Amino acid sequence: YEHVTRDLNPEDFWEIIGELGDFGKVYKAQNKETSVLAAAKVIDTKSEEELEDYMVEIDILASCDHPNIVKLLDAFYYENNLWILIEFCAGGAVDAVMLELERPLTESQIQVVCKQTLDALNYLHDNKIIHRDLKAGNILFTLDGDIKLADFGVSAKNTRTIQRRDSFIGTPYWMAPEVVMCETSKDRPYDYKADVWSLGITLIEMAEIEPPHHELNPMRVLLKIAKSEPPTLAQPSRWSSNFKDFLKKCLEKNVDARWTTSQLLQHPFVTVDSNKPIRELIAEAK
Amino acid sequence: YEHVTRDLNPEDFWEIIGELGDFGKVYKAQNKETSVLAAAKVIDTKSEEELEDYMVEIDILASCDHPNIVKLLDAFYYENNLWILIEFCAGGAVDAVMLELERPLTESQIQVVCKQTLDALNYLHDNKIIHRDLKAGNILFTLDGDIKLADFGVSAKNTRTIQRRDSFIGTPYWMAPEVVMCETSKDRPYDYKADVWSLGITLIEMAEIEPPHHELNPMRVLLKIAKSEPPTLAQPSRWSSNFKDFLKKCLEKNVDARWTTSQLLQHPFVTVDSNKPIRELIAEAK
Ligand SMILES: N#CCC1C=CC(=Nc2nc(Nc3cc(C4CC4)[nH]n3)c3ccccc3n2)C=C1
Ligand SMILES: N#CCC1C=CC(=Nc2nc(Nc3cc(C4CC4)[nH]n3)c3ccccc3n2)C=C1
Repeated sequence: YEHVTRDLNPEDFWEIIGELGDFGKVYKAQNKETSVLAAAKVIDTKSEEELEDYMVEIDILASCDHPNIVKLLDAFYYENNLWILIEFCAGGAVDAVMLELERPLTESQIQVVCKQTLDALNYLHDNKIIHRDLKAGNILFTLDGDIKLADFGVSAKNTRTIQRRDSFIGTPYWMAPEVVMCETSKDRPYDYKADVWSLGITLIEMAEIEPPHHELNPMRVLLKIAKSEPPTLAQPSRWSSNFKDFLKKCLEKNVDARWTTSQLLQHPFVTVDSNKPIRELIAEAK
Repeated sequence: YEHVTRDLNPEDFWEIIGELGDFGKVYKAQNKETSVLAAAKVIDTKSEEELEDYMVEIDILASCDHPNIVKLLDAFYYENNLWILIEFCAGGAVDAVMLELERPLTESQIQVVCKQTLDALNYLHDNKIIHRDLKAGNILFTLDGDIKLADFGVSAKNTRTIQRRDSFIGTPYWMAPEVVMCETSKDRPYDYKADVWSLGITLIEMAEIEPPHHELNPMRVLLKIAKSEPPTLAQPSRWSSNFKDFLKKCLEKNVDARWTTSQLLQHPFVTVDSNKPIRELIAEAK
């Protein structure tokens, strides 16, 4: 494939140091030549037709070039495994930090994570990518107090389908005006706004350690989302009006009324320019 | 591929009788064993990566089972050509008939074609397929006075992307309510309604031989669609109120207000059950 190496043993290039987490396990790896650190996802594939299922993820990582999105370092197919090697963020996932410290982020910490996460998302949406699995477990801290967005395992990339859709020959007398005007679902915000709702839930998850409805039987959670008004902060006196106002723009069930990442970047809750609160957080867990 | 034969010469199975039309030419073919007739599209492919571009078309033909959609009879890859063999409709395309007779269809003929075309489209939409190139040139007459819809060269099939989208693991606390409720763009009517607008233009094309804006420089046509109110019949006294009312439900620039195929099937303009007018038309061109 475009970005996947064949016929080579990944362990002739990358040395497994340990496990980071657990369709496989994720390892801490170290380049045998350069000492550069990596997370190595090792995905067990039965056949080669399965590689097609993991290729959109790999293409997204390979195609993205943003400070707050993790980079692809290498990928290998070898002895029925797909190895994906991804840049290493030494601070760990936001949710893992909250559980180790046994406390949520403070509001000033949430603003930094929110602001940088929004930058990542805005870039994705601009490039016709929907993340589709945003949560605190997929926001990773660097040693320098910045964040990177990760895990594009179920992301959608609409660039090739937009390319195929904008393609025609001969005079299109029968073309619908919404297709003429580039107002199909691929170019419209509608489907990208699913990420904006998830940002909102991630903000509450960072404010309260666990996401809304964490106490319910898992079988009830989808029903609860459908039935209920959007969630709010449990202890709203703890939080600024700008935090709560930001949330209301994300956690809006009317998708048309819900804000885009572009609109959200102008909100005073993300008008910050220092990661000092995150540097203080990662130093405390060290 | 799933539906494409390799290593076999298509002309050891199918005999070319002549040309029907002109990325290639379309031939009239005859099965050497069974005498069954076929249209043979022979598409020149440079490499094998090009087959991927023609596979959605082939899969649609192979997967559809409807009286008013043309069936796949065979496909072959041989000596750098993709052969697609499609069931034969002995009456030709609706637009070719109008040009040979030098006249449009009558309203009773349009109702039959409309009613059967709508049945085909409704089936497609139910099965998550957008045709994307509906026009009189892709509606074919059978010897019995029925129609079949053809040419899925630029169709979209959203079944595998809906399958991939409905797929998740673990508890989805971060899932947007529109994703919970199955109100993403794949399940919503919005993008399928592009076909409904094109049905409307095809109806006018059948009423007047050529589609709206046929007299303009081709470079102006997309602009004209964007700028103008929806087209109407040029000589509206010639046509019933049910024809004109049907058109208004199709040719509606507000996509939400525009009717679905399902709604259109209940309209009195398509409440017919005899193809006698088309039998009279094809007999006249013979
Ligand atoms: N799948 C997926 C995302 C993910 C996120 C975090 C994770 N565990 C984990 N991940 C990391 N760091 C990490 C993970 C990645 C890459 C997203 C796999 N890049 N950096 C650390 C770093 C330091 C201590 C502990 C860590 N644990 C394992 C997998
Ligand atoms: N591409 C594409 C659609 C198309 C539609 C019509 C066409 N020409 C054509 N097509 C047909 N018939 C036909 C074409 C097909 C099949 C859609 C290619 N099935 N039957 C006839 C039949 C009798 C006299 C003349 C005909 N001419 C050639 C191609």
